[PDB]
Amino acid sequence: KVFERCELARTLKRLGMDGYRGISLANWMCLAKWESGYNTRATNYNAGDRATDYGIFQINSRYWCNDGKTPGAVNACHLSCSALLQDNIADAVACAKRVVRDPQGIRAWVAWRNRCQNRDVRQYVQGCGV
Repeated sequence: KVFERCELARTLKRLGMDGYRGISLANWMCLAKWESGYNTRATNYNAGDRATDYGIFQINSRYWCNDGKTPGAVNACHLSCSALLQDNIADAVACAKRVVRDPQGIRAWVAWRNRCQNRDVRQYVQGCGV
């Protein structure tokens, strides 16, 4: 499913993402935007290392979910990567919360550093009523 901006904002808010581990809703919106464009079925295989990024948050199959074909994969979220491809993002959000519970936090995603860090990310939640 490809979420409309405000629809996603309200959904994430309801799932307890706003201010989770100090991460504001607008940063999460900036992350999903640049990682997948609010698309839940987005997948990206990295031929150089054999791991694939799944879903709206492009969560990695090496550390977070298990797809069975990634070498030395730890399944920290204890989920099948398939779960991060559903239209219902409840599992993707619970896994994303797991990821940021690590010391790096939201910095775990390079795209966040490139396009969200130190920027005016207000635009991502404007007019959504969250």
